[PDB]
Amino acid sequence: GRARGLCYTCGSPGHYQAQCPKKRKSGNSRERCQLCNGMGHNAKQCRKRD
RNA sequence: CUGCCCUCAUCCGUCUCGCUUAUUCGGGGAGCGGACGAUGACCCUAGUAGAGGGGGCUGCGGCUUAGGAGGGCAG
Ligand SMILES: [Zn+2]
Ligand SMILES: [Zn+2]
Repeated sequence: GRARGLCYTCGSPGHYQAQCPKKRKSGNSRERCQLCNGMGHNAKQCRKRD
C-alpha cells in the first residue's frame, strides 16, 4: 500500500504519522514515555522524587 | 526563530515567591503558575558547511524531521 504522502493518523496529505502534528494521544502507547523519552514507564506517570 | 530542560503528570519536597478560595478576599489550610530533578543513553566518526551510525516516530513506504502551551538558558 503505497500511501506515501497521505497521513493516516489524522488524515492529511503532505506528511505522515512520523510527522503528524496531532501525534500525542489516541494511538496505542505500549510502555514508553513521550515526555522524557523514557523506556518503560508512561508519560502520565512520568515524574521525579529524589 | 531552533535546541535542551522543567511545569499542566487531579505531581512531589523547598521557596521573607504570585494568584484564588472559605455563606463572591491577606505571612495558616488547600489548588494551581514559576524554578530544581525517571534522553535507563548519548557519544563518536571521517573529508569539522553539513553528513551519517544505533538513534526520533512510522500504515515499513520512509524521511532524518518535526511534533499543544508557558518560563529559563544558548546562537
Ligand atoms: Zn498527520
Ligand atoms: Zn518519562
